[PDB]
Amino acid sequence: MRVTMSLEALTTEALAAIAAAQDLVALDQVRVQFTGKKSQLAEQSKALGKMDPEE
Repeated sequence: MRVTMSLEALTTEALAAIAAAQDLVALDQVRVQFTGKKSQLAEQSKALGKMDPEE
């Protein structure tokens, strides 16, 4: 998934994907598509630092 337009809904989806990962290799798979590797946190961090002096 990727289309979750809510920060709180992103966390509970991330925490549920972490608790479901039953392998160490699958744990990095949860982390890759949820952190910096063009995930939803990376796109939100790039948009928040594009046109937001006070925002």
